[PDB]
Amino acid sequence: IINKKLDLSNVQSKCGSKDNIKHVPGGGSVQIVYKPVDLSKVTSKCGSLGNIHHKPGGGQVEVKSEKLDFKDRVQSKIGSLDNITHVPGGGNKKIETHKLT
Amino acid sequence: IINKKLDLSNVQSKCGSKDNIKHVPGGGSVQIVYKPVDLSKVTSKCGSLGNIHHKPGGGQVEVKSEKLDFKDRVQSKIGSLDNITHVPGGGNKKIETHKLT
Amino acid sequence: IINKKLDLSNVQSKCGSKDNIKHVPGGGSVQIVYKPVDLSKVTSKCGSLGNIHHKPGGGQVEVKSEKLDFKDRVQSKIGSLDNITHVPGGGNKKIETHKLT
Repeated sequence: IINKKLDLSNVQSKCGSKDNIKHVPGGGSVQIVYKPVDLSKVTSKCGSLGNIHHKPGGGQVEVKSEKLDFKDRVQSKIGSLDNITHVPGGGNKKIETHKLT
Repeated sequence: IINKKLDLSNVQSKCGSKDNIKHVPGGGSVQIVYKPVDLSKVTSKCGSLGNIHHKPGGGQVEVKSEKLDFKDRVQSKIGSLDNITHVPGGGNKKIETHKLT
Repeated sequence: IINKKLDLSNVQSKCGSKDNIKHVPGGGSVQIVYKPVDLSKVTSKCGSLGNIHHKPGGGQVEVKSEKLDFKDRVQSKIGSLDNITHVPGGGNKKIETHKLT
């Protein structure tokens, strides 16, 4: 057996994944999650009197509120968010999340 | 056996995936999730008196509210969001999420 | 057995993942999570009288509130957020999260 490799690679694996994003306002509220997953390989070669301009755009997020009025009560009442029971275990009994009786 | 490789590759795998995104406002609210998955390979070669301009556009997100009025109560009442029971386990018994009795 | 490699690679693995992001305001509130996952390989070669400009854009997040008024009570009442029971264990009994009786 002869095993030979040149690994000159670029890898992103399982990146930026399985995020759980919740925004639950009463009112007048902004949530921004800015999560690009970017893999860039750039090999600019410039001889003689050439020019290379490499200026790809980035992400822009703009939120503008010019006027916002709430003239009466802003109220949130949350008993729960996001109840989860995972239980990959073998032989478990009476496993409970958010039990009301 | 002879195994020979040149791995000069670019890979994104399982990136930016399985996000759980919830926006549950009473009112007057913005959620922005900016999540592009971008793989770019660029090999600009510029000889003599050439010019290369490489300026691909980025993402733009703009939200503008010029006027917004709520003249009476803004109210949210949430008993739950997003109840999940996964249970990949073997022989489990009486497994409960969000049980009301 | 002969095993030979050149590992000249760039790797991001499981980066920026499984974040649990919650914004639960009464009102008038901003949450920004800025989490790009970026892998950049750049090999600019510039001979003679060439120019290389390498200026790819970054992320911009702007939130502007010009006027915002709440003229009455802003109230949040939270019994819970995000109850979770994991229990990958063997043979556990009477395992409870957020139990009300």
